[PDB]
Amino acid sequence: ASPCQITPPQEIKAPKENVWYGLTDDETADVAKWLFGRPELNLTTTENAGEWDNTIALIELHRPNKSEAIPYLDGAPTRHAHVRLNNRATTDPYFADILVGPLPVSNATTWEPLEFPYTRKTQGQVRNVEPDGETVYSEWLFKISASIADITLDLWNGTALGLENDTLDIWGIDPLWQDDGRIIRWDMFWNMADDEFDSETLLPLGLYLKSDVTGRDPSQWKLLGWMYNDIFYETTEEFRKAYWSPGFVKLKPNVDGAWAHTEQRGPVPPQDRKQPPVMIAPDGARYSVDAERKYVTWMDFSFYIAFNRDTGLSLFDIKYKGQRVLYELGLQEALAHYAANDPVQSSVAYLDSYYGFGPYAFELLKGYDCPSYASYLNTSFYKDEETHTHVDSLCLFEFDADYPMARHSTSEFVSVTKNVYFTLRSVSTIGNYDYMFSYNFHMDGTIGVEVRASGYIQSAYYANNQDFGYQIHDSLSGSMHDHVLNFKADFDILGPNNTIELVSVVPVTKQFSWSGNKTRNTMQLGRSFIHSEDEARLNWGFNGQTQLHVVNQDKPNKFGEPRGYRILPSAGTAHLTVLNSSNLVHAAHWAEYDVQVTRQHDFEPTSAHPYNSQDIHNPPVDFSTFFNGESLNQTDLVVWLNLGMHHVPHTGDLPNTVFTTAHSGVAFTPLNYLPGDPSRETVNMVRVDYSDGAATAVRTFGQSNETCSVVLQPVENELWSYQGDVVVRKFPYDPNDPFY
Amino acid sequence: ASPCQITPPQEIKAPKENVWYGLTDDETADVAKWLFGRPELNLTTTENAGEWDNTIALIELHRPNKSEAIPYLDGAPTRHAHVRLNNRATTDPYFADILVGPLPVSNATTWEPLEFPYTRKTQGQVRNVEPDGETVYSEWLFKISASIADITLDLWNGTALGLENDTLDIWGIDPLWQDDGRIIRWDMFWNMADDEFDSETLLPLGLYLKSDVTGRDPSQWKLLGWMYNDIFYETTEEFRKAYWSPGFVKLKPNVDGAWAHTEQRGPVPPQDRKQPPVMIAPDGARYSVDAERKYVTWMDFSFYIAFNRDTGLSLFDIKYKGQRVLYELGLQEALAHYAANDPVQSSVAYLDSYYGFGPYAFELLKGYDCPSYASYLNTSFYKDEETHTHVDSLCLFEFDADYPMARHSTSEFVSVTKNVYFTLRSVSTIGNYDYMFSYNFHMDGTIGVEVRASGYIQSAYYANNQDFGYQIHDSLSGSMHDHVLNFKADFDILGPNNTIELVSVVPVTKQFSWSGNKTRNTMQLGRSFIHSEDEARLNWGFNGQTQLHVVNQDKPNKFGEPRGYRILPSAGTAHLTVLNSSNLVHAAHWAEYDVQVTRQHDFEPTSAHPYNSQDIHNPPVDFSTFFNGESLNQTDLVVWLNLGMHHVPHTGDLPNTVFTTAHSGVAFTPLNYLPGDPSRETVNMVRVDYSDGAATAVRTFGQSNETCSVVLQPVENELWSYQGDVVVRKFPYDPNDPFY
Ligand SMILES: *[C@@H]1O[C@H](CO)[C@@H](O[C@@H]2O[C@H](CO)[C@@H](O[C@@H]3O[C@H](CO)[C@@H](O)[C@H](O[C@H]4O[C@H](CO)[C@@H](O)[C@H](O)[C@@H]4O)[C@@H]3O)[C@H](O)[C@H]2NC(C)=O)[C@H](O)[C@H]1NC(C)=O
Ligand SMILES: *[C@@H]1O[C@H](CO)[C@@H](O[C@@H]2O[C@H](CO)[C@@H](O[C@@H]3O[C@H](CO)[C@@H](O)[C@H](O[C@H]4O[C@H](CO)[C@@H](O)[C@H](O)[C@@H]4O)[C@@H]3O)[C@H](O)[C@H]2NC(C)=O)[C@H](O)[C@H]1NC(C)=O
Ligand SMILES: *[C@@H]1O[C@H](CO)[C@@H](O[C@@H]2O[C@H](CO)[C@@H](O)[C@H](O)[C@H]2NC(C)=O)[C@H](O)[C@H]1NC(C)=O
Ligand SMILES: *[C@@H]1O[C@H](CO)[C@@H](O[C@@H]2O[C@H](CO)[C@@H](O)[C@H](O)[C@H]2NC(C)=O)[C@H](O)[C@H]1NC(C)=O
Ligand SMILES: *[C@@H]1O[C@H](CO)[C@@H](O)[C@H](O)[C@H]1NC(C)=O
Ligand SMILES: *[C@@H]1O[C@H](CO)[C@@H](O)[C@H](O)[C@H]1NC(C)=O
Ligand SMILES: *[C@@H]1O[C@H](CO)[C@@H](O)[C@H](O)[C@H]1NC(C)=O
Ligand SMILES: *[C@@H]1O[C@H](CO)[C@@H](O)[C@H](O)[C@H]1NC(C)=O
Ligand SMILES: *[C@@H]1O[C@H](CO)[C@@H](O)[C@H](O)[C@H]1NC(C)=O
Ligand SMILES: *[C@@H]1O[C@H](CO)[C@@H](O)[C@H](O)[C@H]1NC(C)=O
Ligand SMILES: [Ca+2]
Ligand SMILES: [Ca+2]
Ligand SMILES: [Ca+2]
Ligand SMILES: [Ca+2]
Ligand SMILES: [Cu+2]
Ligand SMILES: [Cu+2]
Repeated sequence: ASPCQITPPQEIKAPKENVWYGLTDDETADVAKWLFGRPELNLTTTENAGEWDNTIALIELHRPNKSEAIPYLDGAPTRHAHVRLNNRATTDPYFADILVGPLPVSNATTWEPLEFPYTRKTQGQVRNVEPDGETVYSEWLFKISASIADITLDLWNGTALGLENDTLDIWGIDPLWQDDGRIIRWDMFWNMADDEFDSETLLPLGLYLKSDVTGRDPSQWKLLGWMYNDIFYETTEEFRKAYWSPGFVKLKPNVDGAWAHTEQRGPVPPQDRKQPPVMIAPDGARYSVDAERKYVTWMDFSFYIAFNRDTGLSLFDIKYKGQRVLYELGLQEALAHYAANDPVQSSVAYLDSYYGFGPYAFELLKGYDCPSYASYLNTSFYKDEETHTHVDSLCLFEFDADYPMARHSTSEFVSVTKNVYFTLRSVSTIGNYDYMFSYNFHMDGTIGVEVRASGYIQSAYYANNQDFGYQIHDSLSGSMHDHVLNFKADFDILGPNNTIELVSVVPVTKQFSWSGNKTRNTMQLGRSFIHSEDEARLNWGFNGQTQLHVVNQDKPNKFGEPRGYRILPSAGTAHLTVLNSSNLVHAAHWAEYDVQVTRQHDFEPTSAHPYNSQDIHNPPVDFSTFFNGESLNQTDLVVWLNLGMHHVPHTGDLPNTVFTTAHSGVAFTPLNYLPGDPSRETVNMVRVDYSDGAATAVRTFGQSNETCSVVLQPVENELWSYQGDVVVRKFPYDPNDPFY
Repeated sequence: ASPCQITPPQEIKAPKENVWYGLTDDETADVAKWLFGRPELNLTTTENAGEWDNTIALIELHRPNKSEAIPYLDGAPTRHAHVRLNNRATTDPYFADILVGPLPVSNATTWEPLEFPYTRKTQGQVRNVEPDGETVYSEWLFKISASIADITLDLWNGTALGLENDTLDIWGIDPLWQDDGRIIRWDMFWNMADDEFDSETLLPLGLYLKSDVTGRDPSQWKLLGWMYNDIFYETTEEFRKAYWSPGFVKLKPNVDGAWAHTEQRGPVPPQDRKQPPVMIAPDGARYSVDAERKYVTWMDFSFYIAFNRDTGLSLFDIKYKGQRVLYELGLQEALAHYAANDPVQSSVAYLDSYYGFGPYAFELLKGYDCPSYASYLNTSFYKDEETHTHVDSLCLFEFDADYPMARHSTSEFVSVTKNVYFTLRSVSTIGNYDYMFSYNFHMDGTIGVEVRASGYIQSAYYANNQDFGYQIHDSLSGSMHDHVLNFKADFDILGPNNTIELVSVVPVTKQFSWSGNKTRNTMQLGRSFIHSEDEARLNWGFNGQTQLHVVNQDKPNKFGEPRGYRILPSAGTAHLTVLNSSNLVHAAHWAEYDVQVTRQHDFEPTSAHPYNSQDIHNPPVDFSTFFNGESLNQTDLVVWLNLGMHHVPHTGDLPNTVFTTAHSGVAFTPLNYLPGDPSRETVNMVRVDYSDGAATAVRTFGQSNETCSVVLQPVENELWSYQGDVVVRKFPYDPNDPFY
């Protein structure tokens, strides 16, 4: 009864360097040092910086153009850094995208504006619409709040003044209102959560404050009004007189309590203290990894891992049976578009790459976020002249699905194939949201992209919000919002020259050669190719009647059928409900359809830019401008896919939303691509022949007949070795003294 | 290092008798004996019977009316048998639904026609449209085939004559054509599969034969024509002259080979011979079962299992936290509606309860169809005066999902809850189809109903079928078909008096009290109740914008919000594409919408009847007739749900369709039903607090801290104990001599 051998993944070396992953620590250090030695940039370190300096917002690898990468992979691009500067030594503060290279840093190294990969052509510059993060509080919000401190005490026994005794918090909208040169704020009071709980987004208080914060001089900012209980007041005097008048309606606060906390609560059900089932890996990891080149192979699949600050995880050069199917697959942006009868919730339209997925891709809880036997990679990100490493933030694992891949029974025999699949997973927790992203690979050739949501909802005050959600607590509205997450799928099916084919199942009344002048009500296939970008923005059909295929017309199979891959919403999807959003303007045009196809260009690498929110009337990347009538008939196309959900939170979203139901996914599956089903090549299948009450034969096809043992420790033990974020200072470069 | 204790499920006793499950062996024996002792019925045993006798098609428990069951459960119905007779001692053969009772069988026992639970009111009688199964071959098809034996030899080196040397097979349509009193057949030649392979449905040959088979006298049947390569011939002479003419196009057969077989084939991928991950249950089964009353409890859930010949598995009295949410949940019928440029495939519209799900609910392969630690129940069915028991054909198991239930991270702590859920599963294999049905229960209160499909597709000959599928092999078309499977969901939310509410997310341009004469492009909730059956047949909205809730308006929560359950297509769904199908006529009106709500009646227990196919112009149950303008405002309603798929098989459906992508599901989740998320009551969650590079606290909430060991045997060992179908003769009743 020998122990099972839980062997780690195989150590292999990727055939090519990983030209996408990111900067090495040294490179990032060299570039930082170089940038500070450029007096024209006149940069200050974060530690020394305040609100009126020039600082380094980001230093990362500039990803090479596909036209550079493909000849390196198929037949080594010079590395360059992408740098972002926050220039606040000015009354017109701005963000600046630049290129620093060539690397390694040398006398030959230069910098220049970067405007190639953006649709806005402004030398990589966009305004910084929130340059006074501190001053907006100390010289404005807190002063205004002190104007009504007596009122906030009477309403909720609280104050927000900027002191230790503060029991209230003030914040509002994203993006800020950007009508006609002006920059306008709508803010709300919130109750604070108890110490060591993250429940503030469940504690709105319902008093709103409109501010014109145009310019960086607080003596020129104006108080445009207040709102409470659906009544508007132009001035503070008018609100104060109304408040203390007899008959004034005072509404209750939301106060923190067990209801808003994630701890165990309520009756423990029968037998739940016993161990639930646990997935184990008797032979360990049945895949191969290059840890240095962040490269993975599993069965017939291989791919490279990439990771940035904006969108976190990304996959490159995804191949199947030695042949590329996707040059690039990755998150592009996440939208959280709200609506409400109040101005704060009405105005929220989060574009998460502003905050970044990479910085909040924290370490996973082993055994919970992924199975215990999963292999775990690191990810890092640059901020504040520091490299932050999130230890064990990616996970990789095989998983035996609760249902088999295939089967067939008869009166004489039964056969079944197991469904063993591979998953690459990341989880980013941006403030209150927990997005869990998963990339699946299956033995039938199916690639899956999924997202699930959990964490805290961004709540809304109950008062008069009947048309925009449910009341789910004493003074709480669940509110409403659309999640829309855009993914870039650069399919290069049997080469770059591809076409989108729509294969539709549609009703027809039809006559036939055997019908005899009679007709029959039946159905038919309707086939058409998307010819141009003019007709390339579409939605999933009524009754799922239209299938969408990415094919290569120049590589048909032996039956004249173009080889390709079907894209289907396996777990359901949804695009933005709001038409011509007032919040977004031009900032998220990708959110308007489920499936969008454009011709590939190296000057259109991403569907978004992190600071689209800074200038919604003229964003760096305006996705709309990608559509200029280019041909999509056997050219290099990119399929842009939205995963998404319509979320009207109910009482079951308290304390947190659950991953079971907050779910959205698409799947890429072979379509007339192979001679047959490739899952049949697995040994992990069986055929039992049977008669007269017993099995006569059991064919197991060369799979393991191993008998072995495992000792199961409680996974919670490993939780004690949770460390979190490992910081290394990069200027001055001090890699031997990490800290937290 | 003590071994893990894999304890079986707890033995409990259900609070009430299981009034739905089925007849006991003795009852079934007593009823058979009784029926044969009724000379008015003049019945012959199957062993003695041919085509011109009266036989017993079915003996089963007549399920009691809900009006009888509810007072027994909430405050014991007399048992009656439902019997079906195949009366073929007549030139107008017919099926007869009757009631035999009361039970136990005594002098008081009687029989009578049963027409209460059918919409057709014809004393439970419907014609038998296929009474001459044997004669249709020996006196017709084989004689006609011998007429062209020389041609079938030249075309495919084969013959169908009714001999041992037969290499071809002949069969065709379901239902048979039923225009204007006549009964018409369209049949096709098929190639036979090799010995011990089930691949015939992949081997069409493309020669078609139209026959008028009206009446039971073969000398009055007529040969209406032939079809081949899209050319029609009215007579055999005309076809024979055309065939042997110079220039006649002869098209190739589909012949069996590895391509059509399910055995392992192709390159075994890297590391696949190693053991894949395996789910184990360290503490065994964390649920409770009454084996005698077929009753299950898991955590906060409980339900009764029922099982019949027509639709197989069914659930009754599904309760949550001691309160009923569904009186009944179960498969009602499965449609397989095809289309093609040929008459056989054009005419196929299978209604599977004719064949029955219960007879083909074969024993599962342990470790493959379900996890190895699953508990396995039996199911049985009556046929041919015999009780057939399918050993270990139901399975029950917990499963730790590959993703957690909920999580939330901060810079100071992380918390996660596991997603451990319960599954009840059955698999029916009707001829070539393998339907795997699964009922899921989750710790958030979510109930899931799923189907996946695998097995062999019913193929189509390639010739001239371009508009109705792909060519996927040398002479093979994948064809096309809609799967539509109807489920009855009798929600009784906090009592029988319920209402359907549609909560929709829709765009609006809106003015506000804080807007200042400006409007904003936003979105809003749109709420409406379904008032009547006139407006109760609907489809899932555009962009998933409309949520469907089953609520009780008379039991609102403390915030005025009606308590209920959301129904959502979690895994995607689809209804029948074909409008006013010529194949179906009135036989499957439930297939026409995704979601259909009717008022509950005991005289409408099922949406279908097995022999709807026998009289498509006047079926026993015509679902359309359920809709007669009855109020659905706070009355007892039934939600009828379709799971389904549009399936245009491609090359990856060879040899079999795969469960990964052939998938469809709905989910019932609490909606403003509880004060909060009930998943938080589980101990199987964790919270890690962390700082300065280490975890300061790990709260595990009273879950298992067990360290134990398991020996893992290869599951294939248990496969040798596969026995299959255990038959016991019920007339003469001989329970001590079972056989196969
Ligand atoms: C190289 O970088 C340095 C900074 O790293 C930069 O010096 C900074 O210049 C900014 C102005 O661009 C200074 O900010 C001002 O400081 C003064 C005095 O302390 C304040 O009074 C100013 O605020 C008032 O006036 C503003 C309008 O002019 C209003 O908008 C504002 O609300 C106030 O009323 C303003 O904050 C900053 O202090 C210096 N820092 C240092 C260390 O000198 C320098 O100019 C750059 N070099 C070049 C060549 O550009
Ligand atoms: C009680 O049940 C028994 C059967 O269990 C029943 O006797 C059966 O009657 C049927 C007729 O209803 C008989 O079937 C016929 O048999 C004759 C002679 O063998 C055949 O020639 C007949 O077939 C020809 O004629 C038919 C039209 O009349 C044509 O449709 C057909 O194509 C043929 O040309 C026909 O098959 C059957 O043989 C008997 N069986 C026995 C054992 O007697 C009996 O009538 C029932 N009792 C009562 C009171 O109803
Ligand atoms: C769209 O792309 C396809 C490329 O396959 C073009 O069709 C091919 O055209 C060549 C001649 O240039 C033929 O020899 C091939 O047989 C064609 N293949 C198929 C499958 O049709 C097509 O012409 C292009 N459309 C336009 C408008 O240029
Ligand atoms: C539809 O059903 C609801 C049952 O709740 C009816 O509304 C209730 O009517 C009673 C009076 O009969 C009131 O006292 C309740 O307050 C009502 N409740 C709600 C939530 O409105 C309603 O009248 C019925 N509709 C019709 C047309 O009869
Ligand atoms: C905080 O202290 C200030 C100054 O004394 C006071 O005005 C305010 O009421 C205090 N806040 C609270 C919540 O008591
Ligand atoms: C992740 O980073 C930590 C801290 O730098 C390091 O100790 C560890 O080796 C890294 N993980 C791997 C797999 O190399
Ligand atoms: C969107 O709305 C704005 C103002 O509401 C209007 O000026 C503009 O024309 C609209 N855009 C479109 C594309 O309809
Ligand atoms: C079967 O035997 C018959 C009678 O001899 C003959 O006509 C026919 O050709 C045989 N079938 C085949 C497939 O050879
Ligand atoms: C299933 O039926 C078989 C054959 O009658 C019997 O031996 C076995 O005990 C049954 N299973 C259970 C769990 O009782
Ligand atoms: C369905 O079609 C038949 C014949 O094609 C026709 O007689 C009938 O009116 C149609 N029914 C409906 C509801 O349109
Ligand atoms: Ca373009
Ligand atoms: Ca491409
Ligand atoms: Ca009715
Ligand atoms: Ca009901
Ligand atoms: Cu949400
Ligand atoms: Cu199918």
